[PDB]
Amino acid sequence: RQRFGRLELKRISGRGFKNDEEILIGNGTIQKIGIWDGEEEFHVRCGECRGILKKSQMRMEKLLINSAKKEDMKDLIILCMVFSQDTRMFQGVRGEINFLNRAGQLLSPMYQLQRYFLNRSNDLFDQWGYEESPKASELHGINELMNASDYTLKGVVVTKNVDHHHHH
Repeated sequence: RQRFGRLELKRISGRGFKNDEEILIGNGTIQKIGIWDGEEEFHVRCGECRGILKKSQMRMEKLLINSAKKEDMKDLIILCMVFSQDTRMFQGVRGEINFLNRAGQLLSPMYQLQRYFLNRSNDLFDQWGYEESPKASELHGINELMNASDYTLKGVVVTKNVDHHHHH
């Protein structure tokens, strides 16, 4: 298990291997970041929102989450985008990411990005792209407002809250 801010992750599959890399991000600066390599899958959680994340090097491939309070859905999605180190996420930054922690030090790059995008999600979602929603019965698409929609944030899908076995 591990934590990335409010995000909690449990490995489902794959191996965790990290290499330091220099990354030119969207504001024209170079950041030194431990980049994860390899296909990995995780159980993910933020508040009451849970999901499954599938990713590879600097690429969020698929994110399946459940319906929950909208603030927890949105934070889960953003944190997963940042945690996945997706290239679209790096390209979304504008101006300086020079936030200080409570000790007067600069946050490290991954935490700069977490802080930047949690509070400026439209910069992320605009670079992320939208695709047609899935039309597999159990899944629906989700838009920037965390509403069910005919289009969806690319690679993101949501399960419906259904009483499958008629428990009531």
